[PDB]
Amino acid sequence: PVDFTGYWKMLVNENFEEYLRALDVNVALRKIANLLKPDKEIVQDGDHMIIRTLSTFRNYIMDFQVGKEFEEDLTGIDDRKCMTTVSWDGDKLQCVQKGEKEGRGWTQWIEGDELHLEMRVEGVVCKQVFKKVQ
Ligand SMILES: CCCCCCCCCCCCCCCC(=O)O
Repeated sequence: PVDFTGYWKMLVNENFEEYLRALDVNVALRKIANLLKPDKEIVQDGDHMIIRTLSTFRNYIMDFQVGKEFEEDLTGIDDRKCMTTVSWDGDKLQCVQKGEKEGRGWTQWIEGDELHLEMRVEGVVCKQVFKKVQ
């Protein structure tokens, strides 16, 4: 129902260190991750979506079909594998990442001209907000 396509620049990033710590990311990697302001480059055609999380250190690329569970390879983040499902909850996207860590997933939605992302794991919540450049 909503087209997320766009190049979205980071405005807000709250509790990212704590989120990474809960994924057992080591001190050195967390240190460099502190230097980052990752952006989102999204291309969508209906339920087919590509979400590229772009940073000067490393990118993380998702390419999936909404509604279809898949094996997600989190190489570059925590190098884990999850059984992951992204679903439409109205105009919002809900992602559950089944695997080692409890409560791992995210929710993505647009409010006005802002892209909102809430990342979760083990009760930790990281809030990110992005905007296209007008
Ligand atoms: C570990 C340092 C690398 C950090 C650079 C990439 C940041 C990725 C953050 C975790 C994965 C984000 C998943 C994106 C989901 C979404 O945007 O809908």
